Order: sequence, then structure tokens, then C-alpha cells
Amino acid sequence: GASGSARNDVLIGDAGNNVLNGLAGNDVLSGGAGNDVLLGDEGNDLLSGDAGNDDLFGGQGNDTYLFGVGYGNDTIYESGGGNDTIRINAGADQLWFARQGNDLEIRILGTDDALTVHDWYRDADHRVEIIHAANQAVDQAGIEKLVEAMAQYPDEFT
Ligand SMILES: [Ca+2]
Ligand SMILES: [Ca+2]
Ligand SMILES: [Ca+2]
Ligand SMILES: [Ca+2]
Ligand SMILES: [Ca+2]
Ligand SMILES: [Ca+2]
Ligand SMILES: [Ca+2]
Ligand SMILES: [Ca+2]
Repeated sequence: GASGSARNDVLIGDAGNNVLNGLAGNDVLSGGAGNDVLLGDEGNDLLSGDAGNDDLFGGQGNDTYLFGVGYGNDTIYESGGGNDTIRINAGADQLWFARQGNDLEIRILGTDDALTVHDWYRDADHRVEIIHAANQAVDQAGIEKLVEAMAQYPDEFT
């Protein structure tokens, strides 16, 4: 358990199950190993769950969520912001996109690691706007499309 302030803070967990709350300001939150609960709150925050199964709450403002190979199975609960982003440490060639109920689900092909965006489909507030792969970026429209195409045909490398 670590708290920031209304200033811009840097919060780093350890290998246990941690709670990090940035409060207002533009914060960096890193969970490390274990199942962490990361709360950006107000401000433009940078959240990494790192290893383990992490719950990531960027909150209001435009938050950046890190994911990659070996990051386990993380869920984003967004609250608000017009330019929330996900940064993924793998090429667009190795991502898969699918809808699970109201959730958007991103898997890294042939690994275990999953990134879920809770209630993606339910309302705008819950959406993340841009996903950067290792050099490329697709937008909400591009995402909800790849989802449809990958579900229909695969034929995007089965
Ligand atoms: Ca913050
Ligand atoms: Ca802060
Ligand atoms: Ca941790
Ligand atoms: Ca973690
Ligand atoms: Ca935030
Ligand atoms: Ca946000
Ligand atoms: Ca993780
Ligand atoms: Ca958003």
C-alpha cells in the first residue's frame, strides 16, 4: 500500500499484491509482480501492472496503460478521458482482438497474457481510444472492426 499526493508521483510496488493510489496529478504507477490494484485517479497517469493479474484504474484524465509478453491477465476499468491509450510491447502481427460480453479482450498470440478492457462495449466512458503496438496504432473504430474480422474469418493467421 502506497499513496501519492495531488502532485506528480512515482509509485512502485514489489512482488506482493499491492495497492497504489496516485491521487491527483500525473502519476507513474508500477505494480511489479503479484496481483496489484493501480489507481491513477485524476490526472494523466501511466499504469503498469507488470507481472501477475492486475486491476488498472486510470480514472479521469488521459491515462496510458502498459502491457506486454509475460504481463499475465490484466483488466482495465476506465472512468473517463478522451485519449486513454494502451501501449503493447509486441507487434500488431502478434495481437488478437475479441469481444467477451461487454468486454474488449486483447491477447498476445501464442502466449497466456491477456488485456481486458471492462465494459468496452457498454459505454464511451469505459473505452480506451488508442492502442499502440510495437510501432503502429489503431483507433476505436479500427479496433471494433478487427474484432469483427478476426471473429468472422480468422484468416489473419490461424
Ligand atoms: Ca493521478
Ligand atoms: Ca499524484
Ligand atoms: Ca506487486
Ligand atoms: Ca502486478
Ligand atoms: Ca487518471
Ligand atoms: Ca482515463
Ligand atoms: Ca500483469
Ligand atoms: Ca476513454
